[PDB]
Amino acid sequence: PGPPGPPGEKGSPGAQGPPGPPGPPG
Amino acid sequence: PPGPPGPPGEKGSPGAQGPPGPPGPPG
Amino acid sequence: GPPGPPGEKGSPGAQGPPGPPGPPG
Repeated sequence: PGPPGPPGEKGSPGAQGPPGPPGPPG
Repeated sequence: PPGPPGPPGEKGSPGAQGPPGPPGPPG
Repeated sequence: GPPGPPGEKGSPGAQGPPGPPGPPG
């Protein structure tokens, strides 16, 4: 047969995680 | 002879979402 | 000949970065 095709593109980068919780009272 | 090269591979899976950020500072 | 088979699946994307710090308390 023909040779295999080229490797696929790298996946999309993941989104940044959510903001952290509000800090404690001071 | 051999045929032409195959089609491109599938795009990779998306990366995971990052973790939650740190707790904020004290008031 | 038959055309070649598809290429291998791409690598996964990188995990996203950690989130921003939360607001002050």
